[PDB]
Amino acid sequence: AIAQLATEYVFSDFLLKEPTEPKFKGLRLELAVDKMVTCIAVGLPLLLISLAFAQEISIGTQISCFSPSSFSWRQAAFVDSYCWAAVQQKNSLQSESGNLPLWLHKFFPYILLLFAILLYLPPLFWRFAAAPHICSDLKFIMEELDKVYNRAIKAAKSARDPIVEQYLKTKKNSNNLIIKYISCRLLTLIIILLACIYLGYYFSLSSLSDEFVCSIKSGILRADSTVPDQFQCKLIAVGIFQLLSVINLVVYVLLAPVVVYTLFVPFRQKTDVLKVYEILPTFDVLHFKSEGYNDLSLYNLFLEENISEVKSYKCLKVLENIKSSGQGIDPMLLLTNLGMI
Amino acid sequence: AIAQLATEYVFSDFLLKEPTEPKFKGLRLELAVDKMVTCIAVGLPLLLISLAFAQEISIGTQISCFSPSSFSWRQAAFVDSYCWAAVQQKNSLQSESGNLPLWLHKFFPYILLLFAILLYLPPLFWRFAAAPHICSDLKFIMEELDKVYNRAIKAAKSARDPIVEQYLKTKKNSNNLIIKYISCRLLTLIIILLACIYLGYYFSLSSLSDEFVCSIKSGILRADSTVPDQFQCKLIAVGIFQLLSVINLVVYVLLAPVVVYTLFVPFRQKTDVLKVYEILPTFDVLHFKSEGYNDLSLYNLFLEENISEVKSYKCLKVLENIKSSGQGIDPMLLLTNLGMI
Amino acid sequence: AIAQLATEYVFSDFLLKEPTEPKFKGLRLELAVDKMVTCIAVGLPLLLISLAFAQEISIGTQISCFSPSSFSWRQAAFVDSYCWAAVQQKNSLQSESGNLPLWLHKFFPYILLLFAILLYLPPLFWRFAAAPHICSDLKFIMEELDKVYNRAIKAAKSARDPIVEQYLKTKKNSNNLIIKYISCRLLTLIIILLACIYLGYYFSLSSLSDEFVCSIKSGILRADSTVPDQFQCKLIAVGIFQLLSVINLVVYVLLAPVVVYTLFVPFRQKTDVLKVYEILPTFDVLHFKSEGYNDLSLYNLFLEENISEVKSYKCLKVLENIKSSGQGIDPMLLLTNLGMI
Amino acid sequence: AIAQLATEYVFSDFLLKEPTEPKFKGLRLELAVDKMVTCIAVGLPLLLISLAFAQEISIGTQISCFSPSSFSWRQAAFVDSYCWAAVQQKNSLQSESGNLPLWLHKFFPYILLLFAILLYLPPLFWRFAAAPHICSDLKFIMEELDKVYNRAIKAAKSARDPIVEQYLKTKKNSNNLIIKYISCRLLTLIIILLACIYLGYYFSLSSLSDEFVCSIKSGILRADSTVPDQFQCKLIAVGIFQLLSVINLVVYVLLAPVVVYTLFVPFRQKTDVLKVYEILPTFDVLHFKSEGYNDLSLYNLFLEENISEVKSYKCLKVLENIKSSGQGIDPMLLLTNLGMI
Ligand SMILES: CC(C)CCC[C@@H](C)[C@H]1CC[C@H]2[C@@H]3CC=C4C[C@@H](O)CC[C@]4(C)[C@H]3CC[C@]12C
Ligand SMILES: CC(C)CCC[C@@H](C)[C@H]1CC[C@H]2[C@@H]3CC=C4C[C@@H](O)CC[C@]4(C)[C@H]3CC[C@]12C
Ligand SMILES: CC(C)CCC[C@@H](C)[C@H]1CC[C@H]2[C@@H]3CC=C4C[C@@H](O)CC[C@]4(C)[C@H]3CC[C@]12C
Ligand SMILES: CC(C)CCC[C@@H](C)[C@H]1CC[C@H]2[C@@H]3CC=C4C[C@@H](O)CC[C@]4(C)[C@H]3CC[C@]12C
Ligand SMILES: CC(C)CCC[C@@H](C)[C@H]1CC[C@H]2[C@@H]3CC=C4C[C@@H](O)CC[C@]4(C)[C@H]3CC[C@]12C
Repeated sequence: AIAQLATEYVFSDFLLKEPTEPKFKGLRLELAVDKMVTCIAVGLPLLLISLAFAQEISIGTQISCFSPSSFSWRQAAFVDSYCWAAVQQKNSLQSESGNLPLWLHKFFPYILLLFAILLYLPPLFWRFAAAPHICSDLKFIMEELDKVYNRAIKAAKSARDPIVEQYLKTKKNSNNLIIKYISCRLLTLIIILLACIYLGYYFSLSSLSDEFVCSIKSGILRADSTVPDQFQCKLIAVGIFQLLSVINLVVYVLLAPVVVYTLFVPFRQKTDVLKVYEILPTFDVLHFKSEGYNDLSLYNLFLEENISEVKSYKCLKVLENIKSSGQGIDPMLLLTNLGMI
Repeated sequence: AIAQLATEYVFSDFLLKEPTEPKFKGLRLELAVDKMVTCIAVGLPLLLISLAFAQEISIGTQISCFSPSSFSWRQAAFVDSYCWAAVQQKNSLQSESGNLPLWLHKFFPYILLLFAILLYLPPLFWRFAAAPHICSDLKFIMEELDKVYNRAIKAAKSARDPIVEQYLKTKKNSNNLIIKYISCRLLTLIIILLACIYLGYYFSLSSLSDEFVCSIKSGILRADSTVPDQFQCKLIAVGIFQLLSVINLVVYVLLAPVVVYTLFVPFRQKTDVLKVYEILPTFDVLHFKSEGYNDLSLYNLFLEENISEVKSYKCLKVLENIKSSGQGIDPMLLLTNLGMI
Repeated sequence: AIAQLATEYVFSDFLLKEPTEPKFKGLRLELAVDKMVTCIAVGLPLLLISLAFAQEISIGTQISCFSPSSFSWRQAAFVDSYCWAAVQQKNSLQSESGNLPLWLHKFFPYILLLFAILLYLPPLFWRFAAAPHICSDLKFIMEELDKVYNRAIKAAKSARDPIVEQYLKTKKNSNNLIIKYISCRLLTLIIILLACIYLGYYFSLSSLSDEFVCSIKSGILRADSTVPDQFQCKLIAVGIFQLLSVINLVVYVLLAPVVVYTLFVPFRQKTDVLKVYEILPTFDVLHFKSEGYNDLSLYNLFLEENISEVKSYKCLKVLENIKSSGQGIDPMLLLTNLGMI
Repeated sequence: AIAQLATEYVFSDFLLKEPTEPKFKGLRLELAVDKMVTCIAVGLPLLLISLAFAQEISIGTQISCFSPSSFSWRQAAFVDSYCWAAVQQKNSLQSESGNLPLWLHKFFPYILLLFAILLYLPPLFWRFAAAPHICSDLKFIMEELDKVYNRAIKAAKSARDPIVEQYLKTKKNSNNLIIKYISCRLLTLIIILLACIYLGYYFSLSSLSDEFVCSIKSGILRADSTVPDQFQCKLIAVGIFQLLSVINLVVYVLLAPVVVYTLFVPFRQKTDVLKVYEILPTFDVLHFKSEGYNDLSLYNLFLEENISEVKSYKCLKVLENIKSSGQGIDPMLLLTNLGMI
């Protein structure tokens, strides 16, 4: 049913499943925009494949060939099957457009699924090659961040009564994690552009290329005179393929700019979460995180992403907002907060 | 079966699934009226698509073409398939109404599903872009609210024996959350109006536009004299489409006023929950929450929504009701309550 | 299978599913008679729809038209499909009863499902609009009730060795909850009466209205002389529809008095649970709950319903029964009970 | 459906299921590259088998034989069935290419599944023969490693206020675990090369080898003159087999170099995790793990793999990175860490 495909591929959490493992519990490891780009770019061709053969659009078989009236039911079935298998053998069939459109019309579902798989590959390589490293580092950085905030509030309360920073400075040096990231993004962009080219070509087909003339006259049927010289076959469901092909092309050409934008990782590093903790006195008062094609920018993005899960950040952010209001003071209201755990 | 679709799409919690995650446990993040508007506007076209092809309304195929009696079974099948695929190729078919109604009759399920997806998009953007921010803020505000009530009752009991307010004042300034909200609501309204226009057009079709004349005379069949010049084809299940189209149009034109009403976020801010805590002496005695196209109004709505889950509010509300009765006193009965946790 | 439908729709807890949420755990929020009225009034048309197309009653298609013997298999299929789609187009078909019975015979399942949905709507509005308010209030009232009993037994034991009442007095004033309740009940009664009228009309159809004469002579077939002027079509499964229609009408006309009886909410307030606690000295010795079209009567009904879950009520009730026996004394046996938790 | 196969065989965790047992919880026991090599090499032929008979590529039966028009429906069915069963009996059928291509065309799915099973066997032998030994040893080594780090930090803190090494030296001697490992890898490589040879042969078939002449003239039909001497049969879905055969060959010839690379187990031992603990004073300052076709190299690889799960390693690694930054000192920041458990 058309509605079941809808549920399964848009309304269900298809490819939105969190890692079924206690190792990554609430850690994202994939920027939300990357997750949605992958979800669209991969699930859309699958949904389109499923729609192209929905029982309420499909009339029946994919090919029909109009045998003579003298032919029995089984002879007509033979003609259909032979011509279907003969879209490959170029000698038997004669079409105005050529054989390549016939190939493309027969194997449209396979090509769309191939594009889905190729678009799924780079996210897989990211999830299996570079995800655990950043998961461990980000989790450790968040724990140390919490410890730093605890030290600051403990010092403030005691007055009333930077290992993580250096690790960040270290990550500022290496660029393994960023070349991996932009390589997956670049491959996604390349595959999306190749898919756009292919779909634009396919939609541009003559729309009469689904009609080809086929001849079952190889072998001993060559001498058979009860068999006409050639049959008029038509590939049903090519119009559906071309309509779905233009839909896919529209979505992919809208999606490509998003991938290109993600390609600029430093530009996206904005709304510095580190600034909030920099407001705290104990932590060094510097952003110390921007302006480079280095793993530090990646870690900044992933910190902005997974930073909402730590309650210490939440408290410090609301304190910074009150500072924007500018009514009280940071240490007094922080001691009033009482949000250590 | 018709009853299975009924269960699945009205009696099951379809699109009423709470977030399967410990991050949002009992926090709504979507106003009930918005949830029901989305549920209707999205599930209704899906239920209608499923009904239009229920096995007890569907007679069989979607098209039938009345080949000559001389035609064999397979030749008639060829005619049906060719004309079905030929509702796209405008040269072959000749209809009194035109080709656009034929296109619309073939692809009615796809268009309804497209409307379902487009109506599902704005709630998705809300759930993924702006939901976590408000979830964290609302949860923190409720925790701080409980702490304020605990301080008030502790002071009262001790006599017997405003960080959250400033955060609210801060939210009164920014308008990111409200422009996001009214943008999703406005897109929902725009898509619903476009869908109403389309369905009103479709239901207005001639009801004889499902009869078209089709001609399988391209290619080598042009010289074929055993093939009549043209066939009388009829698109079955167009009457069902038009009946379901008017049902959908009725529901959507009833739904549009609800969306417009939700568009006025300040007007909906009523029955101030903040007033109850304002009755408490320790908290500032002011509503300090109304009258603006600012994130404060949104937070007021979401507070009214998720406010029942905190037991402290429940106790203070029953105390306010007793005040409406006006028998005892607030602090004495509050100390009698003993509802700290 | 007929037995699977039986299990699913009578023997399973269909629409008897308790709220899958920790917010309402054991709280009913719907009077048992209302639950059964909704279950019947909604599930019966669905079960009837499923039965009308059970594989052991259905002979095959829904319509058959008796084409001439000269017609091929596919021409006969065209005739069936055309006439099926032509029960809408009034110009083609000529029936003795009219076109409205033909419409009604084709769309009987849809009309029954429409009635099921309309009857499901008022319980949905109750469950989503007014259920949480009463859930919170009733739960709080029960907790306070338990606290009052604990205070009474503690005072009695100490001798050996009314916030909830005022909240009840407050609820005696407002009438929002009761107008909502009687509005849902009144809409259920109105829809049930409209459904009874429709089913009584439908069962009164001529029983020969399923035979109509149909003519496939529009378009180019008008000039076709191999096509007879008109065909004798018959809508199979109309007798089944009418039999199931009278079954549904019988059940609904038996159900309407039950809805009317529920409409008198004060009359149903009986066997005062408050009287038991009134027997206790510490609580005020008054029922203080009856005789009004006010939310207090609703709360009385829901208290009588959800009152069995509190063990304190159970103990006090057995003490009251012993008082009916009149052997010992209330405080002594209450202290002997030892049922604080 | 083509999309269901996609989900099941690429997007689901097919053969990525962690051991459903509390014995191995988070221990990998299979290097990630080996896991992906097995997953590809085994799941690809299964996905290809499922695709070759997808309902949207399959026209119908696998063979059709073009009986005379005089033949009834059942006689034609007999011809199809006889020739299908007669691709084995070499006497009846006469083909230009020979009988071996006919055998190969009939049993292509079975051969692909045979390759899948043979490629699944070596990982099974590894999982059942040698996995528990290394699981127990690695887990014990990690526990002892943690104890060594705890002793070092305890000594450092006390100043402020090698059983696992010898087991490693012992493992440096035996070579049972490494000959088992390279034997499974070598069998995987051998089977992959044999499969590549077979698929390259199969794709090189004449593409007209699917047309064979078949004769139902054994037994009493020999004297039957109503039966023609021979029939023209065609094996449909051979073009699909050859296309999928070249896809499989491409993937396997890309996969073989990966297996060969895994075959060099010492070369892969890189980024010594032991070096980090060697930086600690209490542990012996030596890698003492490299350069041999001995079980020590295997244990090094598996240690690098399962080493992220121990938090002690994480702390020591970030300390080593800070040493790379060279700001503070190892013992002071280690005592500051406070990551014993
Ligand atoms: C990502 C964006 C740029 C994609 C836009 C679609 C492009 C790639 C499409 C749309 C129209 C297409 C062209 C239409 C017709 C022809 C003529 C043919 O003999 C060769 C291919 C060629 C030249 C196509 C190449 C691809 C094409 C240019
Ligand atoms: C949301 C509300 C306003 C929707 C009401 C339905 C409207 C949009 C429908 C109902 C009748 C429809 C009209 C019926 C007939 C025609 C004539 C045709 O040649 C052009 C379209 C046009 C002019 C339609 C436009 C859309 C229409 C006006
Ligand atoms: C979803 C949105 C786009 C729907 C908008 C309404 C669509 C479905 C309908 C409503 C009225 C329709 C128009 C009515 C009449 C004509 C004149 C004709 O000579 C060309 C098509 C054209 C111009 C139609 C195009 C499609 C149209 C605009
Ligand atoms: C709830 C109770 C009262 C329902 C009882 C069934 C009633 C509503 C049924 C039973 C018989 C029915 C009548 C039978 C025949 C006709 C004649 C027709 O030309 C108009 C409708 C009319 C007049 C029907 C109206 C509805 C009807 C009166
Ligand atoms: C792993 C790599 C090397 C695989 C490459 C494919 C190889 C094995 C394939 C491709 C072409 C194939 C050849 C094509 C044609 C013939 C002629 C035939 O009479 C005997 C087999 C023989 C000689 C095939 C042997 C296998 C072959 C050489």
